[PDB]
Amino acid sequence: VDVLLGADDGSLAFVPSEFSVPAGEKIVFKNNAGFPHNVLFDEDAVPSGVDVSKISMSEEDLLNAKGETFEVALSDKGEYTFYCSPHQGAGMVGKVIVN
Ligand SMILES: [Cu+2]
Repeated sequence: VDVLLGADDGSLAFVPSEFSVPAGEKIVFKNNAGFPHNVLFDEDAVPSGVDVSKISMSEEDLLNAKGETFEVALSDKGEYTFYCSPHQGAGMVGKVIVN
């Protein structure tokens, strides 16, 4: 399933902000507008047993063009918070429920 980075109107949002997927489904984050963006998972807001390092971009890796993607597939059930490193403090945060 596709998650946009930036809304069409320039808002600093993941689109959608909240959604659910079955365990293992691919999640494709797709750069849209309002650059730069990236995608990390918060070590303090993922299921016990999850290693964020292997599902997170480097903070130093920034997406600056429309249509670039970052794909992950989450094996473990429960709630994950993802965020954009440059825009963390502007509210560009989202939640995925893996079921
Ligand atoms: Cu961003």
